[PDB]
Amino acid sequence: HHHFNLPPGNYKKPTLLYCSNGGHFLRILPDGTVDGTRDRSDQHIQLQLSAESVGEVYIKSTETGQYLAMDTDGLLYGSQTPNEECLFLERLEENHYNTYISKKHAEKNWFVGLKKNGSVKRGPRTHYGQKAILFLPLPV
Repeated sequence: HHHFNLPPGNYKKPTLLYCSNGGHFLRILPDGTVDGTRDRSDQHIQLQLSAESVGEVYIKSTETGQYLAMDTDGLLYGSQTPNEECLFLERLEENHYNTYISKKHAEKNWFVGLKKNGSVKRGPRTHYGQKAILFLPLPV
């Protein structure tokens, strides 16, 4: 379904996920809402990735324990428990950035993405070529 160029990083430590599009860090709020913020001091932008299989990851909130997940209509939400909607295909893009494709909706190329105004971009609205889908992992 998709290429297998993988980013060089590892999951030994937590990370921030910075989106170059509008310059926002991906954030999972306590109530389950997902968006982005420019505030680097926010306690809900610290994430921990873990590999379930090579190239497949969970992305979780270190502050709340919630898992990033994409639902059946393509909206991101914070899940309390790991489910099929929480697995993402982590891949290199433009020889530099990390992208995250919904495993469950991989055939439709639904990505994790932030718009320029900081709101999450719905799965079917994302696609290869956009800046909304490009992330750079940064240290906490």
